[PDB]
Amino acid sequence: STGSATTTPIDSLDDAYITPVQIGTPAQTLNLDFDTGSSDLWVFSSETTASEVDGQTIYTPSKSTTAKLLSGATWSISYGDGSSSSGDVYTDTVSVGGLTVTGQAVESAKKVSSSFTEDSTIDGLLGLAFSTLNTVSPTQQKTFFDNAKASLDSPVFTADLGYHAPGTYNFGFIDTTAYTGSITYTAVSTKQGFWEWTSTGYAVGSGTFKSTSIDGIADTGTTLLYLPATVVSAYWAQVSGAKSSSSVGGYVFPCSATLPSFTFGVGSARIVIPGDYIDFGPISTGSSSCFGGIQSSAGIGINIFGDVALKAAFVVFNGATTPTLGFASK
Ligand SMILES: Cc1cc(C)c(/C=N/NC(=O)[C@@H](N)Cc2c[nH]c3ccccc23)c(C)c1
Repeated sequence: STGSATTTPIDSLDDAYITPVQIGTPAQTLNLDFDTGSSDLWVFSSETTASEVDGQTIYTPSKSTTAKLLSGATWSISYGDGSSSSGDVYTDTVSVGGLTVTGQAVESAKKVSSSFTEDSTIDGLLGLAFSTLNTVSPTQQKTFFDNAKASLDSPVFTADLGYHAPGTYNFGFIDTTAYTGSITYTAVSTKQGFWEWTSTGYAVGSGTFKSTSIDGIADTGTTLLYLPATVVSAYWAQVSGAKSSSSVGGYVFPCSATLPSFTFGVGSARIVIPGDYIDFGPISTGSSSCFGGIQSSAGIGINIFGDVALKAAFVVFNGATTPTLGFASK
């Protein structure tokens, strides 16, 4: 089997991408944020604290003839940004782009943090990291991909995120028309439950490439590119007037700037992020200070190749017995 679904930016800055997912019978379509940095499929629901719902579409398990309470199961997730959500668990039929999993754990939110409440366009998250991170207790549950994997034509999914445009998540096949040149594959460590890999270095604009190992995670659920402070300082030093602002919470730059590109290494290959991808616009409405799309990972504890990096590539998440990651230009 295979599945193919379009993923759409939630706003004009590509702050996140949402993908329609069918849950239950008859189908209830919710727009979920596919998150390769976590392993829970959780949704706004008829159980979510009313004051914490602000415009989201909700899953109502009582209206689904295939929903079953997973008795005694609860879940609770704390994301590294400080966001959180928790609740109880149903199993139900879940389909993405024509690919159907029966008996998928659907984690129904009773509580969500304010960040989720404020994101009216995000109806929940669909985790695509390794199932070892799933938070369901006392019986850990499998991700949608892990449940689908044996049935898929090939045990893979791909992320093809657009810059200021829709893109595609495919399951079970590699669309050879979706990228240019060849796909370069690189090793993955699953020791922390993430799609963790090591970039071979970086360049800023037309500058020379610096060969240096940068360990980090491929995370479709994170907006920006978070890298070591040394690398990030080298990037912003090429933008007149750029500075790190503790009051704003990262690097800002004059909105009048033309940003340089940023290149990252994948083995001997190179992925170029155009300068425009690194512009996140005014820090507040009408400001001439703009927020940067490359930020320091210092204090996060891990480097994060978020959407700013991933949207510059066609990315293969290879879930074979020994997982690997592939990157191609597009
Ligand atoms: C200090 C710091 C700052 C950020 C932005 C992150 C990213 N975290 N990103 C994630 O955890 C995502 N994989 C999922 C996620 C967290 N909060 C969200 C809000 C909306 C949509 C997705 C997420 C971290 C780990 C630490």
